[PDB]
Amino acid sequence: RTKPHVNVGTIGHVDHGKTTLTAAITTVLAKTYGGAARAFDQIDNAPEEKARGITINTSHVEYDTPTRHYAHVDCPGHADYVKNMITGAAQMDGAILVVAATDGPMPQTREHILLGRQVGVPYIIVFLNKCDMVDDEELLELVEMEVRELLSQYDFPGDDTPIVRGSALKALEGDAEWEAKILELAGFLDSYIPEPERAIDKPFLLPIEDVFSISGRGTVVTGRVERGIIKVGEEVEIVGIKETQKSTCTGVEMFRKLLDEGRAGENVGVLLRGIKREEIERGQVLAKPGTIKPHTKFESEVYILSKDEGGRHTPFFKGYRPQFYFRTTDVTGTIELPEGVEMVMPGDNIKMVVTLIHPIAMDDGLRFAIREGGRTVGAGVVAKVLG
Ligand SMILES: Nc1nc2c(ncn2[C@@H]2O[C@H](COP(=O)(O)OP(=O)(O)O)[C@@H](O)[C@H]2O)c(=O)[nH]1
Ligand SMILES: [Mg+2]
Repeated sequence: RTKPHVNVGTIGHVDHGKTTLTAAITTVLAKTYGGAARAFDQIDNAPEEKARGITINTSHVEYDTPTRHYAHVDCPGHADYVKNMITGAAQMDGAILVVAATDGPMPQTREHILLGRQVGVPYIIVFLNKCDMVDDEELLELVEMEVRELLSQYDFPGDDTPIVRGSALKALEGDAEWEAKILELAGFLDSYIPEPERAIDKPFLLPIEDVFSISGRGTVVTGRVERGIIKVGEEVEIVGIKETQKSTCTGVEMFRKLLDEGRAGENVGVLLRGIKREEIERGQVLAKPGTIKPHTKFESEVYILSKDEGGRHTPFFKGYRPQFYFRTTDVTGTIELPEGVEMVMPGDNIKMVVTLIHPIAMDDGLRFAIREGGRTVGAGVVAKVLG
């Protein structure tokens, strides 16, 4: 502990070598700075996992650089990556997009990019692979344009992005000329990836779960400080639902123990000055003053479960009106489907425009669930906010 910890993963097109790279990384690193070398298969045969209520196939691996310690995840199929990205089951302070030099960019390449940004993947590094299969100076540089430029197409610094050329293969077999790229690749994670923003540091915030009124000199709302800190005296905004209202944090108690400040991650009951129980309700949230606005219309990438996992058994259509759980509650919304799209089948993902009846404190990257009679039928992340 203190050894900086970073969470990464290999994204990219199928067979482009995400997994093959993953391997090479631990190995190359084990041999060099000591550690544990992992076998392709132990990685290709991915166990499942259950997050937010779904089933993904994910392999978790570890390896260390000097200064840092990395947490790494590599998926089997695009979907796993899809689900994982949208849910966030596995976090990614950066991503190792994997591109083969024999195919150039591919649909999925795009997709994963598309998602990463949409989902708050802050940083992404690139390993041009299978370079062993290509000896064409000129060809390579074309790819970098194809890329640095596709990259910029989705709001990432294409012209400022690292691109490690290599052969995840040769390096896995033991061809030293090639290992250094894993090394070159590694170094980048260390220098290029800024240690993340911590939760406690991030802006203060708290989803209101319950609301009471004791004594009779101020009210008490409960819920988990999702982020930032809250110091008694720092005012707050109660955003969501009805017009926003202001107040001041008068008391912090966690199990009858009187305290002076709430930290991201703790469950607390905050005492507010001059606000009534009828002026506050679940769904709303305690947030540093001005750190978030409420909306009703938003663009989001969404996934509908299957029958096997427990989701709807049929498709749904426009004018569909399910519910959307946000941290603490459900809100009915109207669905708009991309041009072309006419019905969503269970097991599909679609960028879909939802329209809620009430306002909800929100910002891009938020994840929600979709439900029916309180049953979960899908999940999403607010890609972009509109209204
Ligand atoms: N020639 C060559 N083949 C490679 C290299 N890296 C991976 N491959 C091959 O590419 C295929 C797919 O690689 P893989 O890592 O499984 O891609 P994935 O489907 O994204 O996981 C495998 O059969 C590997 O042997 C490389 O550096 N050179
Ligand atoms: Mg694979």
